[PDB]
Amino acid sequence: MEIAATLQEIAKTLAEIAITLAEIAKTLKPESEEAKKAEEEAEKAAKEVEEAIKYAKEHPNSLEAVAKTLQAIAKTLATIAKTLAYIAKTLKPESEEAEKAEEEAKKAAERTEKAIKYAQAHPNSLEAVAKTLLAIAWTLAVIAWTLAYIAKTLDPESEEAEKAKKAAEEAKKKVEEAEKIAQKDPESLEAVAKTLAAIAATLAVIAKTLAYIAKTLDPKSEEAKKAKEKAEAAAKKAAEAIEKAEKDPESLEAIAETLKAIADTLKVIAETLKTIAKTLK
Repeated sequence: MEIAATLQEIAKTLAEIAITLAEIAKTLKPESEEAKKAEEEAEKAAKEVEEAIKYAKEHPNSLEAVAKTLQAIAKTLATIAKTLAYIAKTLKPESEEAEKAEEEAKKAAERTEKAIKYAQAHPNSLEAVAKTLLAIAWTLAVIAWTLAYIAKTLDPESEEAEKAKKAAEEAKKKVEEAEKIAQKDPESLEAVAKTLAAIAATLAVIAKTLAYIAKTLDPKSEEAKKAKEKAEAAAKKAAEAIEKAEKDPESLEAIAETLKAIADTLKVIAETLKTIAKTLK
């Protein structure tokens, strides 16, 4: 269908997400240098997203356009994970899980830095695409784990908090299986489809966890209540695409449908995050 165009939409939504998350950090800690750095890095990521989108529009349907957009997506997710771990550290400064989130986000950024290095040395290679996609998947797994920790911190007595933790662990297992498949044959579409499937499953967990957080932060907000059904519909859409991707892992149609589900889930996440950003003000 429209692989390259859908990646441009994914990159744009992630840039908006990074900016909103930096606004939340500044709302929680107005005088902190970390929230200042979060805003500066989110702006830098948005600039690289803009540059990649303009480059791809001029080189339609090319491996280079795909690689450059995936690199912007990976860098944007790296700063999201770092800023989110800082937020988790703000809620419970002396908690060991907060220190673990910061360490996990740092390691995800190093993996992202190494994948981009390889991709820049092999811009005409599918191995570069699969490597960058795996860095994206691992960073999303860190985000999902950190977000489930935040959810548990707001209401440790809640069954939904443990459901988010278990869901994040299952998405991590999907990333681990994708990394195994890609390592065995990184120049096949199988590696791309299975890694995209893990990404879609992880974003589905994130969207449902984020909708729970919005509702917990503002039980009387009608916008926050609506995020549950919206995240569930996006999660069902991802589940459909994942089933196609594991049925025909070398299908271009399966790859396209999975990218569409990723883009749609990110739109729900971005909307939900905006509701949270207003709640905290």
